[PDB]
Amino acid sequence: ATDYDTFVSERFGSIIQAVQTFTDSTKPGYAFIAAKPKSGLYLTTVQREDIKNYLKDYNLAPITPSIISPNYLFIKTNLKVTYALNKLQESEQWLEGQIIDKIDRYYTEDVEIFNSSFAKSKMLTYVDDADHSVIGSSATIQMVREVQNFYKTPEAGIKYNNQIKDRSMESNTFSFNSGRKVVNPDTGLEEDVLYDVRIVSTDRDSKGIGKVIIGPFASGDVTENENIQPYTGNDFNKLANSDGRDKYYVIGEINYPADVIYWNIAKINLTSEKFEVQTIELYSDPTDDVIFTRDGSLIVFENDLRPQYLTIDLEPISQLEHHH
Amino acid sequence: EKFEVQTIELYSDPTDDVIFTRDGSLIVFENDLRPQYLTIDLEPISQLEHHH
Amino acid sequence: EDIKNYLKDYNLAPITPSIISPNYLFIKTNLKVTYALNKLQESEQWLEGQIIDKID
Repeated sequence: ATDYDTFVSERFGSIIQAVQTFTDSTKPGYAFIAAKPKSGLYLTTVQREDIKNYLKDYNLAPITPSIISPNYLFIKTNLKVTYALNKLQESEQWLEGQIIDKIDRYYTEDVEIFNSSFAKSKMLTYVDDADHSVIGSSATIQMVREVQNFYKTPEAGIKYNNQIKDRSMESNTFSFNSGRKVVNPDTGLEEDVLYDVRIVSTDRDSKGIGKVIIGPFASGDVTENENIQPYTGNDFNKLANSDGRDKYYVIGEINYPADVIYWNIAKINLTSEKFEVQTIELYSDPTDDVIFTRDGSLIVFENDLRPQYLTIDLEPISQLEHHH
Repeated sequence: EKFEVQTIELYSDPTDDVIFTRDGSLIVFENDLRPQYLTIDLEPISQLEHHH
Repeated sequence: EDIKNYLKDYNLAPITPSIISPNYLFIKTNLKVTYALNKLQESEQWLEGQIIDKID
């Protein structure tokens, strides 16, 4: 870690706020250094080529350390703060600002650091701490791993470094392109029907394993031969429809206890071409309210840039027959 | 007569992230004399990096 | 288990080195020492001790 990270952390301390090295058991030979810009999220490919070009500075001929951006774990927070009407001078809009700062001040200080961790109980005491009028808060978290490629998990897998619950793992939705014509003079003569779809996990087996299955289809546009046939279990979360779509299929699988997640859309004869996205986001409920980082993973609150991962509900109180 | 007891306990869980006491009501914590109203389950954690 | 638990101390997540006891090769020795009566003060039992130390 610090053996080489620190140096770098000297010649570049004006940008990078977090640097640590690690190996991949598997990508033998390769040493990577994750670095987080103090100034946001991803170092720029120019900022990255400069930093790599101090590798020559310190003479090493062997292929030498790949710099790269950190594997972020995000907390989708659903915050609720109840406050006293009397004791609150400015706008609700102000108050939010006042606390959404506190959250960040906790993250920067105690969390946004390698192998340091997020404790929901701590940041809530930060929230409480934001005004002299913030009587008490509560909070509900999710974990977000932002997936680089939707089509197949890495060679190795995707892991949260944390225990999730059953059926918990679920990506967002991405358009699948069937291939049929719609024949609609509204928009010409042909739209190419494309219905949303997601990738969810099902319940632990006898032995700790689930199945990573992929959202609703219309019989025809997925070819089934004995082997590859519709999944049947109802041990997962189906999604809102308006269409006659209820045929989910099975790729990869979740090892709940070892938290590893592998899937590969290929397991059903569907080329990347068929989906109009390239990136997705995987969510899942933690088991605990204390969540952890490990090799090159970093937990981070970047809220003016990932605002989708915080929501604040306030509850103004006076006196009082009622706060819900 | 058909009931062994005299006193019982009435549990509800609030919608309140804040519980209000009020008239003659009083929120108290007497663990010694009311230990039943507190269970602590600890959990120990492995150390992280010790190496540098 | 103590010694293995410095493996965490120095951070490595991969399954990391198994400590274990050495594969011993032993020499069954059948020793014979001939000594001079005159020049030996203490017991034979002593002498043995004296040499069984030297071996070690």
